[PDB]
Amino acid sequence: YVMAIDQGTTSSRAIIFDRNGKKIGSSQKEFPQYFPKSGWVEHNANEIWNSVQSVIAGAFIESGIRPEAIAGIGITNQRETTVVWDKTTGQPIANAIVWQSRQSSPIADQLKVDGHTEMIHEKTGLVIDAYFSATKVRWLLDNIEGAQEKADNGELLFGTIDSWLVWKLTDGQVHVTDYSNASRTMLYNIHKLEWDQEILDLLNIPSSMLPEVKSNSEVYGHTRSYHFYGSEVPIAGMAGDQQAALFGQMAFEKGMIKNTYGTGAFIVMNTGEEPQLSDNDLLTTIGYGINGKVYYALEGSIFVAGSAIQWLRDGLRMIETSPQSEELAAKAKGDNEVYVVPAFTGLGAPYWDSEARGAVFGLTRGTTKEDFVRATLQAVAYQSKDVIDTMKKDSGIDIPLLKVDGGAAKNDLLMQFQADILDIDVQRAANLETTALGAAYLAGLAVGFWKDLDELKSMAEEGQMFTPEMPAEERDNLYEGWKQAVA
Amino acid sequence: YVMAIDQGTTSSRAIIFDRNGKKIGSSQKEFPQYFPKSGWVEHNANEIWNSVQSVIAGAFIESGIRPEAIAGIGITNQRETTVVWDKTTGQPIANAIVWQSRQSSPIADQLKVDGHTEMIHEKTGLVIDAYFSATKVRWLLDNIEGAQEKADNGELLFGTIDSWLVWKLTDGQVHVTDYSNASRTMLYNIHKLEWDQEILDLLNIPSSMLPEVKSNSEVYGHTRSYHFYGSEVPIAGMAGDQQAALFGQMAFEKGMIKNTYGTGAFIVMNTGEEPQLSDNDLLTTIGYGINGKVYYALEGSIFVAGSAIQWLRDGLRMIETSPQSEELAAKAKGDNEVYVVPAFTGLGAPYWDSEARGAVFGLTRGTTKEDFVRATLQAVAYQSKDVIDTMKKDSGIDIPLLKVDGGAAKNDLLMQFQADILDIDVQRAANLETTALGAAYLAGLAVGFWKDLDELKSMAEEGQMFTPEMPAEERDNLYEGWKQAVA
Repeated sequence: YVMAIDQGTTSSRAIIFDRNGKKIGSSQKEFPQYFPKSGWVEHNANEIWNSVQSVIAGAFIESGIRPEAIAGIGITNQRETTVVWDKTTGQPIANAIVWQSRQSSPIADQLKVDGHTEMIHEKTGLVIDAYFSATKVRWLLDNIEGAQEKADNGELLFGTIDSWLVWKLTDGQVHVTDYSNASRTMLYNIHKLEWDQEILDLLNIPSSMLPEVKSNSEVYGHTRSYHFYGSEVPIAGMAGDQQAALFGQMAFEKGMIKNTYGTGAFIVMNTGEEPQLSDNDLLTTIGYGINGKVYYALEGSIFVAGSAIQWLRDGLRMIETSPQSEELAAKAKGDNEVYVVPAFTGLGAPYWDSEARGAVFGLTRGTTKEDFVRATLQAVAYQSKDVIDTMKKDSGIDIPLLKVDGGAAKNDLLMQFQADILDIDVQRAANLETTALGAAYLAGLAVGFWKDLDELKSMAEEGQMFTPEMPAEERDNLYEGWKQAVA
Repeated sequence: YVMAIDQGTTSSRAIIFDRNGKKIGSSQKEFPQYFPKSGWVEHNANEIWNSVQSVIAGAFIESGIRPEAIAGIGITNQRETTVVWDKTTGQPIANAIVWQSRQSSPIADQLKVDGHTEMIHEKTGLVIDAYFSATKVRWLLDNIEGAQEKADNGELLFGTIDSWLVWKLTDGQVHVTDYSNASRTMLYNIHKLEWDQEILDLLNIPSSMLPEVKSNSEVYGHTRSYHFYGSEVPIAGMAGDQQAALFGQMAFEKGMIKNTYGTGAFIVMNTGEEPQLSDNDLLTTIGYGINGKVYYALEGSIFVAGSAIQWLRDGLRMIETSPQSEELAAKAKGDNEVYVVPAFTGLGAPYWDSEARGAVFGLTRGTTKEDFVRATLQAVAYQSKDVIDTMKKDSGIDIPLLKVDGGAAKNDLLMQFQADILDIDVQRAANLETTALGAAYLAGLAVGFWKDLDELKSMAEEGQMFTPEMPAEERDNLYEGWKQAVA
């Protein structure tokens, strides 16, 4: 079978996808997110492992076949979260920073300033955007537990979620990572995919606790046991949610583009083997195509998206449930200038805002009780529009009927109020969570389970496009709001 | 460190142990008691299982350290609960008909009035009641289409709740059923300690694929390949939880009684070496003491006596948010003529006869429409009396010393109510859900560790014996009302 497991940020979803693109489980658990002072959000490794176990072994709902035929494992874990654990005492005495809280601003700003600030960006593409894993580490391993000297002798070996789940999965393993997530961690690099020492040696310790990385289909078993081969069933995938979605959605050819609006609005393309970067405030990333090999591509720079939606329900309830967007909200015309950019800690986009926390905007009396709700629906799609519109202006590659998916993306209406200004169609792949399948496939590419990428092509469904509407000759009229009331 | 866990009830939490003997509280994990309809509680096993999955390994997070310095892990689970698989294939024939169920009654027609039941009173020591695991199995057996052919071939397999918990852990190479579930399982004659092949012939039931009488007090796990594990991991057996509670307290000496609640009302105690078949309703089940051997005991528990939060919340939505129970449903008076007899799906209790439909009856006039809180609460005492009193009157020797260690009553009302209503102060403890606690102390004895007991109970600081008070002598009023309002 295929154990297409997902993780989002904590939202443990996905199950044992029964080979032929089918389902047999209802794994959906969103653990209680915490919001400390200001925006110092960070869920302890405890919450990570406790939830992961529920999906891993828990995925056995209907198709509970023993290790004798499961396989096809492809962990679609989260990404950028740098967790730690104490090897000597054997018990983790700390928390885990999250990729959605710019709690790094306190310190990172005093070190950049001079030339080296742009140094990384003007050449690579990425930029030290505070919450970028490595940068966050410069604070973590200091205030929490006084033992600087101990940090020299390993002590609390650091590593991303990948290096975490694997390490303490069953017990015994090596600090592994993967290319896809690697670049994001900033310790590695897109134009390197290897362990860049030199600069990194500035994180209090000279790269002492260096995580390992994996290249292609890391189809591998474990170190659990106790003199017996147990909880040592095969595996792969081991990649970030958004990264798995990238190649998973049949993206194995030129010009293949997608979209996945959920906790984050990440769009990735397929530029063959060209590590390029869009000088217009855009980042860099990797991709896949043709045969089982790593390609290169660009992405969209977003901090968060579906956070605004998860926010009100756990505060300004009102409507109780978030899916209301599909129901009592449709005939409500549209947002109407209230562009509430999901700014919990910083904004994101080409503008970043390393100090701006919170962004109400849309100062209009319309903001009554049930008003705030639809604001996010509109905003998220438009947030995608921000990078989309600017992208064509440089690359020149026009975007066709792109593929879209995601838990939050389930709102049919979201597709309509998005493609509008772009004047084109979109097609949602016949699969609510196609993301899980991507990383999952990377297990069969070893034991001769899967021949090669060229096979799935014959089975697809693209008859899910929305009919273009006549009313639109003005579109950018709203667009102007992006160039107003925000700075 | 050491690990002991519960399963079923309402919350399959996990309670991890530490150095010497310390419990790091309970984690907070819960999953609804999934049920189809009516008394046909075909409760999905995988549902309650998913919660248990993290409980197996993820729960370790409390103590911090993982499976690399552990001991015997004792398991307590809801008894009965038949579950049938496809030999080694995870895909069940249907699902699990849990301990709380009644649907075999109308089927047992061609059995009860056939004379071949009188011996059951001396052999297994039972009476005519649908509340018997074996009957539920025989029910499902004589229910599924063409299941007869599927039987002989070797496709379907006989089993109960005891297997699954271990099954998924073993790797699927285990089919156990601890002797503890005998008696309740009609086809598990206590006088024989083994399955009764006799009746099987009546329905042409194979005497082949039957579970194995396993252990509870020590490691085990399960084998697939020779030696191996297969995700096996050292397990430390299983046992019916609201039976095991008998051992959770020193109900060994002739002068100590206990009381389990769990989800409703479960009273049981060790009787002695020889089958004391005292015609008084209470049936005979397996029980032991210092010497972990097969001995005799009396029991005749009830499905539930008044599941407050459950029905009040998910049923009437009166208390809304669970905390609100003790918060409001225990302050200014209560009950008043109200006599609600628990018997939604099944009856149980000395009534036995399912025909006695229990529900809300003795309602007073002038009661505001929104009047439902002190129902189940007050009702508990009335039913608990019908089971605890019978036990005392059976033996003759009335014992004032009733201590509770079955949790459930988180609302202090029971202590500050149930006590004076019967004058005997039902004494509490610190750790409410002692049922799970007593699980790890079992496995330890075999491994020496604590050697026996003596000091181990140095944490049973009950504070003070709640002194019985004068304002209680008036309760017989409603008692002589209850002994009439029910038919």
